[PDB]
Amino acid sequence: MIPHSWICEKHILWLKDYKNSSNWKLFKECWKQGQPAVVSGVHKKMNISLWKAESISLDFGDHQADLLNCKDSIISNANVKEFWDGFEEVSKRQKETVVLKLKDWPSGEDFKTMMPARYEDLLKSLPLPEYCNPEGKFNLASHLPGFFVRPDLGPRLCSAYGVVAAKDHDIGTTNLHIEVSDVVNILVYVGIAKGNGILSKAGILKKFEEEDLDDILRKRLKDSSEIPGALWHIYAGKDVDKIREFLQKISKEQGLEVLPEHDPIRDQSWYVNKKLRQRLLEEYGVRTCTLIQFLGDAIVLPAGALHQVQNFHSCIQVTEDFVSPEHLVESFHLTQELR
Ligand SMILES: [Cl-]
Ligand SMILES: [Mn+2]
Repeated sequence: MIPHSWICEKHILWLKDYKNSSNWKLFKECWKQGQPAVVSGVHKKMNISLWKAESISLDFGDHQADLLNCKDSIISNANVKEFWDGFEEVSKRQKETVVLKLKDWPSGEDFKTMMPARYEDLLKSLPLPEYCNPEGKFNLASHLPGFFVRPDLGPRLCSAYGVVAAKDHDIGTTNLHIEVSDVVNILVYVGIAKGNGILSKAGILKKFEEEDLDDILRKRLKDSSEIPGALWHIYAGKDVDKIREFLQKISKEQGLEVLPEHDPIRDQSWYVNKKLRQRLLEEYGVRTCTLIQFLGDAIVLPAGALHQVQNFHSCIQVTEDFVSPEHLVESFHLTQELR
């Protein structure tokens, strides 16, 4: 047997054993319906020390990059060194402190070449390797001619503060967006921030518990060996048009001026907060799947799926693109629309 459960009223397959070599056989049956999957325990496969903030900060801290304020998506005056200093030290953050993100750094070929050991560890550790590994039999990514695949097909590193210190749970560390290709998202480090009156690890666990959760998720949360990092909301790709209309309607309501051809999904300008998700369900019938991503959880999303993320703790995520047959058509079309 293949240990598994379902989360979110059958939308998401939870594969419970990263070591089970037949995971793909069950995944295949759920993927073909456009269901996401999450594989827990991948950090146990990884060289987890390579992915700690202290290690990534030391190895790559001298390179300059833009830091984003997640509240308004305005590039910050902070440098990479100031970003990493504030990763777990709230007092070293600039002011109410800001939620910073170091996005896609490094990414694509630079990831493979500048972090070769981490890239090697990633390849070794990718779950569902039949799909997710470049040499997997169902992965078309390295076989397709160039124009079928996005130009930025690569691994990505994403590091960001949690929103808890700012006490602003209207902030997304990743705004609502659509996935142009199949993708696996792995939480490889969770950092507990300290200072300036921030909620503690335990106060933050209670914050997670106050969310509307599936019973299966509440159980994981009681488990002291699991470290919850980030709150995810995931939407079925079939709901993309309704969500876009909902956001355009909210935009008009708040008097938020827009261009005529205004596409809030493409803009990636929204974090759909609790009150808004409730209105989205009531007014358009669109259901939210809620996931808490724990350290070592790999979330696997098909092309066309939408999601947003809200780090509670400081988090480092590594994502990897792949191209399954199942969603190639959708992926190609979304890829072309990206022009
Ligand atoms: Cl490396
Ligand atoms: Mn994404």
